[PDB]
Amino acid sequence: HTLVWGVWVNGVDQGDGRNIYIRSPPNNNPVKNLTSPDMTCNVDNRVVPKSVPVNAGDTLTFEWYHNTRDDDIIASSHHGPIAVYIAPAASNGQGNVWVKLFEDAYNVTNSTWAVDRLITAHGQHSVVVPHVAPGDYLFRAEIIALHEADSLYSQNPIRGAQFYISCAQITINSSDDSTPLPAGVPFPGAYTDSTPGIQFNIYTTPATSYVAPPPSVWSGALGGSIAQVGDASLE
Ligand SMILES: *[C@@H]1O[C@H](CO)[C@@H](O)[C@H](O)[C@H]1NC(C)=O
Ligand SMILES: [Cl-]
Ligand SMILES: [Cl-]
Ligand SMILES: [Cl-]
Ligand SMILES: [Cl-]
Ligand SMILES: [Cu+2]
Repeated sequence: HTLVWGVWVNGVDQGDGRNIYIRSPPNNNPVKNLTSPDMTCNVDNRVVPKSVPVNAGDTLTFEWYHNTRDDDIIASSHHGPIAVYIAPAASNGQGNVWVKLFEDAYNVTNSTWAVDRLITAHGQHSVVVPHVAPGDYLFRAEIIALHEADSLYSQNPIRGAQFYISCAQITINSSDDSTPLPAGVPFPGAYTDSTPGIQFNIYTTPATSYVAPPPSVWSGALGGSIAQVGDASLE
């Protein structure tokens, strides 16, 4: 159970984005229905009045929270992967438009899930803004909590993988458009019951054998990380 408070750009807090530049849902409940339009940008997908200005090569940091800013972030039970996608705003996230900029599942060295490291990072994970065409974009941050993903939601609606999905309105101003955005996947549509990483047993299957849902990270992606960039507590 987690939500996006706002974003930082190059380590500078852009301020509370809820219902302003984040298409916030009313609460931190998960999405579970893989076929639902809610898979696109969660249960209240509508244009919000601001879009955060960034340039290609900027660090865009999502900041997540549980109940209040910089709290426990997400229950430590919620082991799973984190991904960030991008699509042009003109799409409203419809069609084969979502391009993957970031994937993190299990780190074998530290023996930690992406979610474990997100808590340690005070809810902060980042992507570097790619050299796409200047214009308006949606950045879709996705946390998958796997603590009930031994079942499929489609088969048993009180279990299944849990999706924490947040769409940020991002305006890319300065960019040479040297890596134009390639073809995307649909949400809903890319994740199905057979997709690797949707149905998984974190209790019996070694985390080392976990494979995150495709698609793969775009070669044009400029980097990203799960790591605190800024101290919320100093504001
Ligand atoms: C899953 O989503 C589809 C598409 O919106 C909907 O028709 C179906 O009824 C949903 N499942 C449940 C249990 O609500
Ligand atoms: Cl603020
Ligand atoms: Cl749902
Ligand atoms: Cl679908
Ligand atoms: Cl980064
Ligand atoms: Cu939860």
